[PDB]
Amino acid sequence: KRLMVMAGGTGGHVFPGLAVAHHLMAQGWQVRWLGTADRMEADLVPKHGIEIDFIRISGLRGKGIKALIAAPLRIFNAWRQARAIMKAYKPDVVLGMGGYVSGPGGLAAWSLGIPVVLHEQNGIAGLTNKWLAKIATKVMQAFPGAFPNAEVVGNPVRTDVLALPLPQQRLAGREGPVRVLVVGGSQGARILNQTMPQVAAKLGDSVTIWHQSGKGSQQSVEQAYAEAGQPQHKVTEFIDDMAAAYAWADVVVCRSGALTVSEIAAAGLPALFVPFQHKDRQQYWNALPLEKAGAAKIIEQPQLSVDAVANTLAGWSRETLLTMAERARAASIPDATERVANEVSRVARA
Amino acid sequence: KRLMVMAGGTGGHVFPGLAVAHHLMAQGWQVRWLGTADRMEADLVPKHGIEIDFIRISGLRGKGIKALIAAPLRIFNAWRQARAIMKAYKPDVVLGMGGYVSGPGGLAAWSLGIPVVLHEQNGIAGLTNKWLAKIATKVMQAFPGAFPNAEVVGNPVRTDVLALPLPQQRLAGREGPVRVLVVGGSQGARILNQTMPQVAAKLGDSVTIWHQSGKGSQQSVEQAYAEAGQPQHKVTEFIDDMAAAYAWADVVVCRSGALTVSEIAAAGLPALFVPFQHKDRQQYWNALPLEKAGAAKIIEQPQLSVDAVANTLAGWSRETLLTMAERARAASIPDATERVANEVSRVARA
Ligand SMILES: CC(=O)N[C@H]1[C@@H](OP(=O)(O)OP(=O)(O)OC[C@H]2O[C@@H](n3ccc(=O)[nH]c3=O)[C@H](O)[C@@H]2O)O[C@H](CO)[C@@H](O)[C@@H]1O
Ligand SMILES: CC(=O)N[C@H]1[C@@H](OP(=O)(O)OP(=O)(O)OC[C@H]2O[C@@H](n3ccc(=O)[nH]c3=O)[C@H](O)[C@@H]2O)O[C@H](CO)[C@@H](O)[C@@H]1O
Repeated sequence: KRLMVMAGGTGGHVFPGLAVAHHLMAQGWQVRWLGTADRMEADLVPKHGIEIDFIRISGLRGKGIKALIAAPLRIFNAWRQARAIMKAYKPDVVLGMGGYVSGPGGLAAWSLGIPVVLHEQNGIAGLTNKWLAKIATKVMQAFPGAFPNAEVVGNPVRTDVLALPLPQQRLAGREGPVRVLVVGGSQGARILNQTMPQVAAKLGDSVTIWHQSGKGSQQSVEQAYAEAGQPQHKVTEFIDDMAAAYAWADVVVCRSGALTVSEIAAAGLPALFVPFQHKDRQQYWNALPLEKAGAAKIIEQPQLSVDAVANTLAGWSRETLLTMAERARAASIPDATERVANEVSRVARA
Repeated sequence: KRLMVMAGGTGGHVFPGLAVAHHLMAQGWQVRWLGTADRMEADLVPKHGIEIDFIRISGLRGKGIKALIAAPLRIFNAWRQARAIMKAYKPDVVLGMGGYVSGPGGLAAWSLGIPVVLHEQNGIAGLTNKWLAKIATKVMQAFPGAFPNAEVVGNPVRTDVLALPLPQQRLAGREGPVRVLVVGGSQGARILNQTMPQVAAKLGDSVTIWHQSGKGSQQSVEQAYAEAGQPQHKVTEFIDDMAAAYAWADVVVCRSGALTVSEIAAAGLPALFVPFQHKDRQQYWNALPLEKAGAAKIIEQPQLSVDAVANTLAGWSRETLLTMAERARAASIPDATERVANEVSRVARA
């Protein structure tokens, strides 16, 4: 049994993919990757012991479907190239995780009669996934609403976060300033870098903060905190030991990218989500479940202010937090990785 | 508003299409037809006062499923024209009846985001419809079992048959010899042309027969009736007024072609179905619904014998016959043309 994972461009699509792959390789599967050379998967996949065939999707990047409907020809090359790869690798099934490289590969798998399985990581169906679903054999999504009748299996979660102790054990008799973790996605978010320091001035000693500013802002965010009179807080450009940071925290203030959301849930951590501002409210839809489950609270730009932030924090006792942490863990889907690996296997057995 | 109807070259595909097209044109809709120039529709549709655009689908007819998986480019030009024409006409929705053309035009309408509506005439789907049914917005079938669970709508039935009185009105009160109508599709069936004469020799004066022999076999069958010593029976090559014959019959012995079945059901007639012997067993499936309701009885060629027919006929009393007629009608879908037309309209509005 052979499999070809189709994902690239961002870690949002690549990491959940590598996770499902390694999982099936341990089951004896032969996995091969379909990506693009000028992008992230080019260097990452190899370091995972998975071969990767490349194709070029030049004038295919940033296409709004009306551009594809308007001009099909553009996808014809990649389609051709993909059919070639699968002509040679004879995959039993293909797994699309989203991203531009997923369009050609999906169409190709489908034209050859090879079953195509799809995983959507966000609350709002992305680029190719929206139109690629049409020719899919099975669709799965992380949270509800991306697609009408699609199974909710959640996002595969990084191992180090899955090994975190449950809330109870973690918050067992904790005392002192609420440990506040601030995270702005892998890049960092200006909004948090400029808001949290002022929130520190208002809460003062009621909290101890660990602030992740993103590359090139550590010095900036640090100085802001000092000028607010709270020099003791810790600022980091990028936290490598994300899991330990999660385990240390009482609560988290952060953007709501899909994986971060899933991780917080699996980690059982109270959250105050500050969704990225966009007409699609993707980030907003990624956090809804944890909120609707009563484990967090969302604040879009409309209601985002220094006070609303400090206000929301001052009201969560360690009692509430402990309650929110369990609601988060209960609302999580830790075994997402196998849930997808199994559906793929399931379709494999025609 | 504007609709593109796609029907191959064959009565089963065009007549149902024509019916629906006429129904919509009477409701304002503008209709365009897509077919071939070397097939039946390249003469009939124009006569029904409808515009028809042709497309070369030569290197497409004959080749099967795996034949297309191997040579995807074969349907390229067809798609070229199919799509091209739909840009110059701009359909709001397309209806595929089943013919070859059905494919190219469907792929085109699909690649243009134009909704696709499909209708299957037989209990078992043809080539094009089988696959074309994956990129369809709505799927309909005359009989159950041609597709997973498409909405059963039946087949459009010729007006002159619909205009018939109900079974009760014309069957109760009849006395004397049972009227047997022997029909063998629009071409006549050799097997019935040989069996019936013997059946008559065995049934004698208990029945009066009207036998439709198909073109070029009138004298042959007549002579055969002469042998049995039953010269009185009527033998016709092709009954022009099928309605009068149906209304006359007390029972029918015939083939199970899709349209003929819908006619028998709407007319409310008891039947002895002798499916066209074939590997796909298409005609067998077309007849099953009537048997399941006990409105008819089936006998495939393999089990077909002079005596099975005679005994079967001998066992049907004048009273039970009127019950079968009642359930035949009760199991018919008189308003197919309207259901399909409505679905087409329903979809179009979006
Ligand atoms: C452009 C934008 O608005 N953001 C998008 C971006 O989020 P973004 O990529 O910025 O955040 P994601 O959820 O994607 O990824 C975060 C990942 O980085 C890790 N991490 C983060 C910070 C840190 O200091 N250390 C660390 O290890 C987290 O554990 C997690 O694994 O991609 C997501 C899809 O995946 C989308 O849902 C977001 O909408
Ligand atoms: C050419 C050929 O070999 N088969 C054709 C034949 O199959 P076939 O004969 O099997 O078609 P069907 O049984 O589905 O339809 C029969 C139709 O012919 C009418 N009828 C039949 C006998 C008669 O004497 N008078 C009469 O008017 C019936 O009322 C009915 O409307 O018709 C189909 C529908 O047109 C075509 O798709 C097929 O290509």
